[PDB]
Amino acid sequence: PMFIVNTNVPRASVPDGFLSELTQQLAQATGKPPQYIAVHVVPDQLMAFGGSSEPCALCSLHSIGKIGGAQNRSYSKLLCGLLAERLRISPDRVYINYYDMNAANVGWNNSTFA
Amino acid sequence: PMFIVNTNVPRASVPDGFLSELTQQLAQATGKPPQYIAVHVVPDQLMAFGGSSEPCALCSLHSIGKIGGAQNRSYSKLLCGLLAERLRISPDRVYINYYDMNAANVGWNNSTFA
Amino acid sequence: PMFIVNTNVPRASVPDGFLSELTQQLAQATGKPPQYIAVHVVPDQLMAFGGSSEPCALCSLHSIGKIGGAQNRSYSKLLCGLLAERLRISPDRVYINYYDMNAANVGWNNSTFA
Ligand SMILES: *C(=S)NCc1ccccc1
Ligand SMILES: *C(=S)NCc1ccccc1
Ligand SMILES: *C(=S)NCc1ccccc1
Repeated sequence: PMFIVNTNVPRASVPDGFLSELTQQLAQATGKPPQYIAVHVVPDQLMAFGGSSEPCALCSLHSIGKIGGAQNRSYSKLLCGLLAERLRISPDRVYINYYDMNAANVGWNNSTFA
Repeated sequence: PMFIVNTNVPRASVPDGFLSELTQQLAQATGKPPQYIAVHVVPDQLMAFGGSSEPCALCSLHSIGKIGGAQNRSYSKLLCGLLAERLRISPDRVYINYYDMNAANVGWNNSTFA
Repeated sequence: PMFIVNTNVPRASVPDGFLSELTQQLAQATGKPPQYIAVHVVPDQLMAFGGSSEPCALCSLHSIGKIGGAQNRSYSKLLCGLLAERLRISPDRVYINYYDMNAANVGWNNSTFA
């Protein structure tokens, strides 16, 4: 999996270790070794949620398979919890777009995963 | 809907009430309460359109349903309009990727909209 | 084609002419008129790949058709080579998401491409 967070929360409010924690928690959650996992956090965004400039986050999680009803509910609990715990972002001000990618549509190391 | 703008237009060139106007114009456009509308503007971007570095925008609109031929035509007229007027980007230098998301693939509030 | 690269490489390490080279090279590789090609580079990102903060990149390539098995392998080799040459990013620290967009779902010039 690769996971991207865009948030209006200031860089300084992103606690040390947060990328490793994302990397670790997603490894566990998806069942994939941590060497495959990309994580990307973008603070200080100019964004709004429901007209409010209170803290929020717009996210995406890409995965080849392992995408579905129950699984995505389980990810959302997990990631929202992390965003609430570490960045003080309320889960009802979080969106996470989930993408089930086909292996041939994901590039890596001069090729694709197909 | 959620709507993201990425652009090479300077930050000080984005009007103060732009997020709200995006929020409000989209809520009217899509019939969705504003409370659900997320907006996101990313200025000062290193980007080029047609080999050119004059102002441009790369955008996306994610929505659960409410995506398709006429609606997307209408959204583009609406959104290009706003980018034309407020950010003074020409419409033939704007891309807008539309995404019809399944409710099960959008995380919010420790679950999904499924 | 529109191509976006996010990377933890510092802005000063992005060489002069890189966007033009990407436009040019994407134009060559897709045969598509360069006037419609969009490129977008985002340096200094806070990101990790395999748990590591060594140079990496997360990218996307949107296109209306001309997305497929061999083509994507060809794009990956082209694009990873550029990122290796120009930004000194190892190709095994690069993800590229490929998207075959429907024309009805791509907004441009107050309309869509349908
Ligand atoms: C986890 S192993 N992610 C690999 C991946 C999947 C989909 C898109 C990009 C990267
Ligand atoms: C408008 S009600 N957008 C809600 C939404 C749709 C798709 C993805 C994130 C959020
Ligand atoms: C290359 S000609 N890209 C045009 C395009 C396709 C899909 C989405 C945005 C732009």
